Amino acid sequence: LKCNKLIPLAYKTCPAGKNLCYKMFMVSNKTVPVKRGCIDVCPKNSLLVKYVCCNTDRCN
Repeated sequence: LKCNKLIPLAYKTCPAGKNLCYKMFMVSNKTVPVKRGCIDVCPKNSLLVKYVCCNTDRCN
């Protein structure tokens, strides 16, 4: 699993145990992401913070 970082020009290879790419958004997914990386489990959507996860190289 390669995941895109904040500028998706760049990517990192996920460490063992983390098989999701995520995008993190403030308030809305209709905005612009504020963080991009690897995670093990998509976090639940909070009232100010939102995530969309996928499981494919650079899908994020």
